[PDB]
Amino acid sequence: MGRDEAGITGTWYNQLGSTFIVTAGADGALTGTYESAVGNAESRYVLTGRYDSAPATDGSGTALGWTVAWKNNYRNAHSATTWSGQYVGGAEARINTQWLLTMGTTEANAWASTLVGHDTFTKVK
Amino acid sequence: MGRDEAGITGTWYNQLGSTFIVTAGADGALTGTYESAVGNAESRYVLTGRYDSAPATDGSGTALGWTVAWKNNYRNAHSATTWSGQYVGGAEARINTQWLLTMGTTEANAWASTLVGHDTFTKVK
Amino acid sequence: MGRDEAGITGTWYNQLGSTFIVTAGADGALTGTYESAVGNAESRYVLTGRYDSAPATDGSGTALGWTVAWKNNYRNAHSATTWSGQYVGGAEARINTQWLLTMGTTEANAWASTLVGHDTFTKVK
Amino acid sequence: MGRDEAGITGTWYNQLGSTFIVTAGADGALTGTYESAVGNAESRYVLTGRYDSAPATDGSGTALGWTVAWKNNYRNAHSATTWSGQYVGGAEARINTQWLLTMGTTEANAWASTLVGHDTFTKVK
Repeated sequence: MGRDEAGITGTWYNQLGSTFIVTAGADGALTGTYESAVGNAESRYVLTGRYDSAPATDGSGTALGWTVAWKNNYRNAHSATTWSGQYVGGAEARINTQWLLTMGTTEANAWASTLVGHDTFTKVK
Repeated sequence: MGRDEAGITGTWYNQLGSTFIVTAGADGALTGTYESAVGNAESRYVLTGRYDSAPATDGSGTALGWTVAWKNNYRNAHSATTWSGQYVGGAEARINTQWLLTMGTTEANAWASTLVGHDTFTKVK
Repeated sequence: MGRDEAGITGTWYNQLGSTFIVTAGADGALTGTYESAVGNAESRYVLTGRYDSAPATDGSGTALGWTVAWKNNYRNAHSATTWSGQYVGGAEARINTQWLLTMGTTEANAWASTLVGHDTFTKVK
Repeated sequence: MGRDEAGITGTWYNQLGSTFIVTAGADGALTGTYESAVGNAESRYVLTGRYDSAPATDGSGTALGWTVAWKNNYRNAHSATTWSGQYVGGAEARINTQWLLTMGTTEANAWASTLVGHDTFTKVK
């Protein structure tokens, strides 16, 4: 019932080898789990987000985003990442994203609190 | 039961005059609504996110993030913003954030798909 | 001879207490020195950049940017920051910027190579 | 005389088909020209920047950055982009960057003034 509800739901892999498992709801919800292949992270972490459930019909991608806070039963990196991007459907479907990773810091170090990057997710590898 | 569950839950206002109403769950969940004072937006939009429910005890802020997809019953801007930041408690409590706003685009225009900025939220104004 | 050649040339201070001394050329050049109040930095570092020497006449700001590589005779942080922003003239003139700070890394750590932030520069403090 | 003075000097091409011609100075200077394959741009634009002329010797990349203001004799987009990244040498040498593109805006629209992205440059294509 979302246009890309079906295209988005499932398992995605990025260039780092991380795994994003997501379910897209009819209404715009994203829920799932994230496992990072890098960094101070082990096992799965909860994720939540949103997507545009009625995208433009002119060949544009589907805007979406989601957040992981890097606390689970195993580790707590006192950090959260948000990914902002778009889903592009078709035989080589992709989710192209940029992300912001904020670490909790003291006020003195807050200038250095946020990393930025980019991840591309595919349905294989 | 989250350390800052109580400090985060409520109504926050940014420098633009936008309003963020959020509830923080014991486990790390953020749910609420967002109303932008600017842009191609009207009324409230759903938001979801995550926060670190066991932050460092050394005066560091609390990492968190959340997403709004800019579709509601009134408008659809075919866009999503994610905010990444930290909550800082005390008499002048703040949520200091950076954000990424992705518009759905064609592949040809994808280079120009993402705006970046920064918002600071307070409990007054 | 640049519209804001005169408004930009001089000494500017950001929210951190850093000092940016710049000369703007008629043709679009920015040259000067930068002294960071924070981080792995001591004394002055060379900076170079560019500005729009014929901005729009409708009350818009003046786009500009510049780079510092964090090597001088005292220290080498194996890093470079670029600021992208706009100059806004008038009784409270400002340069509002966002910045990207890249550290040289191994390929394995390149995902974590770039910090992002924002600085606002004024003619006082 | 810079460690990567020779590796950086020359002609580079990004994923968009843009062309970056640069000379690296012994002391850390970058000078050259940029031609964008996309956007409101025609022909070459001046660029200036900086690089770390004494990078770490442990296989880390070489931090660098540069700026283009999008005014030349043909067009003026009232914008500037800064790229922040690192040079990685070897048989497949690359410059991996993130960038910030600021448009001059009114104060009311300044929230929407800055695009963010990422470009990867190679010596072929």
